[PDB]
Amino acid sequence: ATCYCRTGRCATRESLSGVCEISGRLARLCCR
Amino acid sequence: ATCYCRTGRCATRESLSGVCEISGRLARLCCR
Amino acid sequence: ATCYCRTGRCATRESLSGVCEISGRLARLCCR
Ligand SMILES: [Ca+2]
Ligand SMILES: [Cl-]
Ligand SMILES: [Cl-]
Ligand SMILES: [Cl-]
Ligand SMILES: [Cl-]
Ligand SMILES: [Cl-]
Ligand SMILES: [Cl-]
Repeated sequence: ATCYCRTGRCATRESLSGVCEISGRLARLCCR
Repeated sequence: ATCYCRTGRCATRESLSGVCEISGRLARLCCR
Repeated sequence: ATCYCRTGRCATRESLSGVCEISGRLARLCCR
């Protein structure tokens, strides 16, 4: 899948799909 | 629900209910 | 169980068994 670790809500074609971290802080994993 | 992100054990009327972070370190989510 | 919070893959006799943190960054929990 194509995924991004996001500061913001998942993009329209994406779904919240797990957990990642940005600088050690929990963040949305967004996948399409 | 009423929840707090705790350094300590959940208070008496609270239950461990998920995961949060305090300054980027995993911590207890306590809810009542 | 005997567990370690690892930067690397779990050792041969170990299995990935949960999540821990090293300096506030998610890491493998490896247990045997
Ligand atoms: Ca963290
Ligand atoms: Cl983002
Ligand atoms: Cl988690
Ligand atoms: Cl507790
Ligand atoms: Cl290690
Ligand atoms: Cl492994
Ligand atoms: Cl791996």
